[PDB]
Amino acid sequence: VTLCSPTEDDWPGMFLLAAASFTDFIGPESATAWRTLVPTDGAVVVRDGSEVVGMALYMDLRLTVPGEVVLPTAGLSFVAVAPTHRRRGLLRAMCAELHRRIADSGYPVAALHASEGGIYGRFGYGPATTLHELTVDRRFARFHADAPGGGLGGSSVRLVRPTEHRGEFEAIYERWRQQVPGGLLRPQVLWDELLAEAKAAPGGDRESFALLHPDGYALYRVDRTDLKLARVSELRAVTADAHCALWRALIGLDSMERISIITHPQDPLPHLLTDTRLARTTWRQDGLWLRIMNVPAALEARGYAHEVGEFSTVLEVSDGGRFALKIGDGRARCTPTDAAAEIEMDRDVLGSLYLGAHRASTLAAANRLRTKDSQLLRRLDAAFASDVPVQTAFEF
Amino acid sequence: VTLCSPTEDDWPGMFLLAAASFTDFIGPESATAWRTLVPTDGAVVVRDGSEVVGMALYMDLRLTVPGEVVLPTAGLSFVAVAPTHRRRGLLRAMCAELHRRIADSGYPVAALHASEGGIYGRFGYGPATTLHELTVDRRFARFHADAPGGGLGGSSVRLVRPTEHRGEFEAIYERWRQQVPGGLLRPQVLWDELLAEAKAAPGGDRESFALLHPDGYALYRVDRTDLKLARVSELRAVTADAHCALWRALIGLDSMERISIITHPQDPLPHLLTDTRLARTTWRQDGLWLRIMNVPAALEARGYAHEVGEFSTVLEVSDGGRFALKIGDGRARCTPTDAAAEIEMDRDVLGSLYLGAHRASTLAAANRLRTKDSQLLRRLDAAFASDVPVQTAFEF
Amino acid sequence: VTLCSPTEDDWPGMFLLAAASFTDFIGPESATAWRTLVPTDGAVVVRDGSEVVGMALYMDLRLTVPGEVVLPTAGLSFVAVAPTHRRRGLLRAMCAELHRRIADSGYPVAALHASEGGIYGRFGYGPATTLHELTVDRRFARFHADAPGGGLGGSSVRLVRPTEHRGEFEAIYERWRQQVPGGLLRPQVLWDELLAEAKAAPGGDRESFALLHPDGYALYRVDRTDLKLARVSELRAVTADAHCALWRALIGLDSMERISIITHPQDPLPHLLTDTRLARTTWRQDGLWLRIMNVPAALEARGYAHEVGEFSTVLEVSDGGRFALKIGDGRARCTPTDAAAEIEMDRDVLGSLYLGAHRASTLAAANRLRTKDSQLLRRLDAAFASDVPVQTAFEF
Amino acid sequence: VTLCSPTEDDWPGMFLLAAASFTDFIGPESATAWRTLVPTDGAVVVRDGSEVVGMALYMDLRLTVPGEVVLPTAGLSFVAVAPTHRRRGLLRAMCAELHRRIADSGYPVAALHASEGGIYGRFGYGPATTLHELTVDRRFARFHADAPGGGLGGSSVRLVRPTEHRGEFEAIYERWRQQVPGGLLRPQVLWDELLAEAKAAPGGDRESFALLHPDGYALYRVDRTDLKLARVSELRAVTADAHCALWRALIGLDSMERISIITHPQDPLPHLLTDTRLARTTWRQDGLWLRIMNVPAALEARGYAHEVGEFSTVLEVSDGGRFALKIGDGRARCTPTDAAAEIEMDRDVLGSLYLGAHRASTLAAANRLRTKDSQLLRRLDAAFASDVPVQTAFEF
Ligand SMILES: CN1CCC[C@H](CSc2nc(N)c3c4c(sc3n2)CCCC4)C1
Ligand SMILES: CN1CCC[C@H](CSc2nc(N)c3c4c(sc3n2)CCCC4)C1
Ligand SMILES: CN1CCC[C@H](CSc2nc(N)c3c4c(sc3n2)CCCC4)C1
Ligand SMILES: CN1CCC[C@H](CSc2nc(N)c3c4c(sc3n2)CCCC4)C1
Ligand SMILES: [Cl-]
Ligand SMILES: [Cl-]
Ligand SMILES: [Cl-]
Ligand SMILES: [Cl-]
Ligand SMILES: [Cl-]
Ligand SMILES: [Cl-]
Ligand SMILES: [Cl-]
Ligand SMILES: [Cl-]
Ligand SMILES: [Cl-]
Ligand SMILES: [Cl-]
Ligand SMILES: [Cl-]
Ligand SMILES: [Cl-]
Ligand code: NA
Ligand code: NA
Ligand code: NA
Ligand code: NA
Ligand code: NA
Ligand code: NA
Ligand code: NA
Ligand code: NA
Repeated sequence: VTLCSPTEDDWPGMFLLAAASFTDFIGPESATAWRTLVPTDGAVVVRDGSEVVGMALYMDLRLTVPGEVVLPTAGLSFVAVAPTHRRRGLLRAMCAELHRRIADSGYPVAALHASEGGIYGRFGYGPATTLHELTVDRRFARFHADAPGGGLGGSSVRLVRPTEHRGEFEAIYERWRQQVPGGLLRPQVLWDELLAEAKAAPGGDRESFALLHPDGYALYRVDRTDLKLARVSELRAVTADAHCALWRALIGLDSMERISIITHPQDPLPHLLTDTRLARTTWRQDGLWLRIMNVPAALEARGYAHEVGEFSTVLEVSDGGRFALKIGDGRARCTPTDAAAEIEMDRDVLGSLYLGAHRASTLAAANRLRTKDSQLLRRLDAAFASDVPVQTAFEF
Repeated sequence: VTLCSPTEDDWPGMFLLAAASFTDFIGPESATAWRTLVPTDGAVVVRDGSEVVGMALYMDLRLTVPGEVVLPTAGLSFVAVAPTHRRRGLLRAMCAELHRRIADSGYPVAALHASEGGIYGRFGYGPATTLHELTVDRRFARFHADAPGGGLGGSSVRLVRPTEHRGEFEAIYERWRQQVPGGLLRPQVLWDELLAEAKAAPGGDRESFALLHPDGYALYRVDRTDLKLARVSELRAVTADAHCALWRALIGLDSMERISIITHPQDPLPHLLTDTRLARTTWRQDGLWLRIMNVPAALEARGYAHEVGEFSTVLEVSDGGRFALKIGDGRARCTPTDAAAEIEMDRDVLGSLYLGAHRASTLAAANRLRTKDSQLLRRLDAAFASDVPVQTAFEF
Repeated sequence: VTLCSPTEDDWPGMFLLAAASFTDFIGPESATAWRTLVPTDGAVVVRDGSEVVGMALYMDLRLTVPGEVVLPTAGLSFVAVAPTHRRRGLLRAMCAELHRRIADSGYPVAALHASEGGIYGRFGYGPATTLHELTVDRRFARFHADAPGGGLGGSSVRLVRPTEHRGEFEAIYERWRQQVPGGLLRPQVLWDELLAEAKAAPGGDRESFALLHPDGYALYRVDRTDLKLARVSELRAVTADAHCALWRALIGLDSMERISIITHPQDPLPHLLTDTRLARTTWRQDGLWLRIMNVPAALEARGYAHEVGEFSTVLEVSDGGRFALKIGDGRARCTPTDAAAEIEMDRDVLGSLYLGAHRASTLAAANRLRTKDSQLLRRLDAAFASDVPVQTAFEF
Repeated sequence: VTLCSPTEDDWPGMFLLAAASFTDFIGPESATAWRTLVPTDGAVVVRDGSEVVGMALYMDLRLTVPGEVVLPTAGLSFVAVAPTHRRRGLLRAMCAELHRRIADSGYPVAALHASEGGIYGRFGYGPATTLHELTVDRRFARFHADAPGGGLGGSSVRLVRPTEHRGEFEAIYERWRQQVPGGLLRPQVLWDELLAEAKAAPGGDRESFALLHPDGYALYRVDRTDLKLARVSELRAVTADAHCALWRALIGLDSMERISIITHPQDPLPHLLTDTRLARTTWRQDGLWLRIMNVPAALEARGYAHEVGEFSTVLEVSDGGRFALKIGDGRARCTPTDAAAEIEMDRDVLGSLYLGAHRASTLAAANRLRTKDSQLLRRLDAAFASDVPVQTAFEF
């Protein structure tokens, strides 16, 4: 049992562990596309002593944070321990080695999507975005008098085949990901994968259709088994007009009873209808998780709310440094100090605060965040809050 | 078909319409207790066409709003139109008469709980609190190292019979309702009703138990049919210590698989556990609805966030006045003006903003709230935000 | 094992067998009310091995048949064989003795409701009415422009407590039962039972309400467990106006999702709506079963369609006689003959034809009814058809 | 937005709208077969803006009506409005243009299958056949002593592969469709489609088998998911012997618990068993809808019951003409008049009466059909009644 960067000969063993570990594993030809996002020395394997019994890697990603700032991000992925080798500390050893490499490579943050909620807190990852499933009973749905795009003249939305309008989807997504906290650059290979996944599979998913607006798109398909349910796989809108117009078209799917979408807690959709209750929250879960690799680099890189006045404090991250934190005019300066801490938190808590999805006050009430000053708590809440609601780009 | 204040002789007819309209109607002896909260001229009936075919009333309530300010509130209730008299405008006529009386009596706000989400927007009511059902699979639940009250020594929480500790529940609730936006004064007659509802009914609900802390209580009962589900009917905690201690006791119900509670979106419970995902959001719905009766009185009465700097704007409420709104040092001044509006919204939208449960930005994105200045939007968001999370007291 | 008319001392043993045999058995005090409808020598018991191991009886009923003719009817009821004494021919021996007594007493017909569909055919009983469950999704229900009672002015329907309007229900039912094939006289004791069953039971059924029109009523209650389902236990309307007005009131139960009723296949309700499909048939089953005791007496007693011209044929009932049947001007003459049969059928088939619920052609296609003349088949179809649709009065 | 006959270049756009509108859309190569039934100028499209946002067409069909008369029928089909273009009156404009063309082409009737029950009434279509799902628990099913084909000697029914006996199915169907009201000519291309749909699809439907009698056939397959359910897709029998023999074979599927079939309300199957209740009605819905294009042509073309004596009346169809209607010796004469109307009905009601599936009395009780003479109602009921039960051929 030793820990190594895999050679080309290790990858068949890694795909076998992948197929046994991940139910949503497409296969090796699809795995080739994703592999292009793994940098040299981005992967570790554990061999027994010989077959692959553990693996983990990161992908080179670009993450948008508040203030429309784009950070180089290490996307932790393809993490698996063989069922034959549980409770040997293989995950701890693989995560320690990858974090060393990620830190040394100069990534200010790492990110992942968690298969379970109890694993990644102890490695410094905090849940940073919230997935919100809305199910609309579209048979009762009437748009409010106030909702945009409810007048005479033609529709701005077109029903199209996804594959024939790739360029338009790419361009709209690129605009979206740059202006929204949680946005990820989507490289060409992941557009290849998305559009291949949009065709009908024999005994699998039904054909996907697209609703296309100049400033937004929705990809949807009828559910495999519930033929009265339309599942929106992806809706990206750059303007309120685009968002409302796309939902007018979706509510116009007269053969469906229900439209479902995985969106974010601040989706304005319920407020577009005369009955806000028709847009039902059916499911809620942690989305992207963040580990702040470099506390001062991360805190200085993002923008803060201009509304809160200039303030100074001392932040201690448990086994992650103590800093003089000065926040004013929407910017932070974060410098080493040995002055007494006014705020303490584990590294995972800072990750959860970083994109504005969780309030310092809420984490303080659970004692995940310690201070004796409630004024400082209000100030942190307001400063770290995101003006543009935090959203989730795509799973990896 | 005429509209009148009911006489004592009308009430049997009103209880018949009540029994046919409300599945949760206990009966006349329980209705006597609630009736003590209805002021003289608090009720309207429509006679045919002669029997009661329509009724509506308000109760005298006290509602806590941000800044720990307590407002006299008209609680709209017992609203019903006979199934024989639908689509005759009876609801519109009853609501118009009660709103006249509520306004003339000097109530700054009216409030209600909506049986459907599509009815009350057009009468100026906006959803102002959010109900959030959490279901905890307590078999997997482990408290985080950071969570309070996880050391040696005795437990501060006692398992007690509700009826023998009425005084302690009342005193804890009174502290709670005064410091939390959405808090309602609970009069003696509603404590009588709550504790009568806590005993086992033959062929009905199981016996209720209480977990009692000096600074909090939880009332719970095992579900009628799912004998592995404990339903928390009410948990009120004045400190984080009390909240955590009560949840340690609830997770200690070793014969249950699941604990369910109707709480609020900022409940810190998920952050008390090593796996935040174990506290699942199973249900989400509008709680209390507010109609702002007097815009300047309501806006001047509540506290605003001290963090946002002094700012001035002009707010138009659709058919509800135009005001010069100046917000600074956590207070608002709201005076008549004919100056050009910078913000427009229907009266229901203001109700939805008033306790801090909805962001101006979110309502703006649905065009329920119109402005050409995005800086003003950020300022409204921050100013109307509530430092203490908004919660829902009790249904009426 | 001997077969006897029960003495007063046998009835406790009969109530024990009743409680073990019938899940819907209320108890002895309710059984006293029903017993008043059992004539002297109306009951047989089998003693062992001495306790009651078998019982059967008939009640004196009045059944309306086509032409508004009311026949004395023996209502077979309370039929049970102990689980300890199956397959000893106890049912055959009890039915043979009761049929002897019913025939000798001068009843032209016997009737029953079958606990199973496979038992009573061999004793000469044929299913004669069809139960049809309609479930209306009332949220989508809009009345057609053509539907009666959709104008200005007051409602003719009142929401009332059943017990306070007994006289009106009785009078409407009496009019209904006299003009509808399948109608049964409902004696005072069964009105006592119906109205006692209309009150809420602790851990049982919810309170019943009534919708009252001068020419119709509906009794309904919210379902025990599905609180969005209203169950109409009984709707009796003497005019189309009354039927439509009552359904307008039922569709006005705005707190319900669904209204269910057990009605008949020709219920006009689907045709009152713009979408006939909203009135869904969820359940269909045989209602009343008839045994024709005296073929000539039964055939001469009912009215026939005036539209079909005079015709003569020879009908053989298997081990029930051969008759010259002459049908003209809506009357039949049925006299003994030894002339060759043109129509043959078992006695159960004649029961199924008698109230017009089944077509001779349909039974002929199953070979339950034999003839070599298809013209005679068309003539029988038309003659036995009922102008007023056959309905089911109440179970016994 | 203009309305045109599509060119060959429009059809890819029509197949895209088809795939997005119809979940049961096979694809373009199958669509080629159906297209052969669309006459020149049989199709309209709406272009925006230019893509297809609306389409509708009719197919040239042959419909059997009472008296074994075969009418040229316009089969309305492929009707779809893009979800982006709802509530622009596109359906009304397309239906108006197609009805103009259908009327001018000399079709006496149009027909369709309705995706929803609330759409087509306002365009003059009435539901004219009733689909009846029977589910038989075949484990309890015993054939009555009277049922045909229950003796010694060989079986007349063979278990065969559908594709190897196409000629026999075609010949039996051709006999069936000519003698049954609701029968449709099935062209070669739809036999091609039916038999391609009878083979097993990877991840789809299981292999179909056929039971073949000289005078009938049943096509059945085991359900995708419920492996104890056999679904009869089609049973056509020309004689009672064939119908019973096929059901003896179906009840002989000893590895199944349940047999389901979509049949008609007069299916004699329940009467073939000792327990009629085993043949359960699980589902009921409108089948074929008719619009009478030419009232006198349609009314004169069908046969009427010979049993009812000659009678004369005046029928007004709302905005469809007033006619002197004389019915005698199974024929109608229908001539223009300005004499006072004795019967009034919308055009959709006449469609519902035309094949005998609905009684004039039932529609009169809903006030869809107005007269002051109840004798005339009885006469219409009897005259329009169908001697051979109305059935549904195949969906389009
Ligand atoms: C499991 N996980 C759950 C959430 C969804 C997610 C989408 S599919 C996917 N995702 C990947 N990150 C990869 C990688 C492959 S192959 C593949 N496939 C080889 C080397 C690089 C990583 C799949
Ligand atoms: C329906 N509604 C749903 C939500 C829960 C709620 C609790 S029970 C209740 N509530 C009332 N407001 C009243 C009143 C009665 S009696 C009663 N009962 C007579 C006069 C005053 C109003 C019940
Ligand atoms: C079972 N059977 C199913 C269908 C419904 C039906 C209604 S309840 C009922 N019905 C009766 N016929 C009786 C009799 C009693 S007691 C009673 N109870 C004693 C002597 C006379 C007969 C009950
Ligand atoms: C939707 N609808 C529901 C009920 C069943 C029905 C059977 S499949 C079908 N049916 C058609 N009428 C057609 C047509 C095509 S393709 C096709 N396919 C192109 C031009 C002519 C019309 C399908
Ligand atoms: Cl990005
Ligand atoms: Cl580990
Ligand atoms: Cl809106
Ligand atoms: Cl308060
Ligand atoms: Cl109203
Ligand atoms: Cl914690
Ligand atoms: Cl009677
Ligand atoms: Cl027996
Ligand atoms: Cl109608
Ligand atoms: Cl035909
Ligand atoms: Cl339209
Ligand atoms: Cl038979
Ligand atoms: Na965050
Ligand atoms: Na999200
Ligand atoms: Na609020
Ligand atoms: Na709440
Ligand atoms: Na009958
Ligand atoms: Na019936
Ligand atoms: Na018909
Ligand atoms: Na049919």
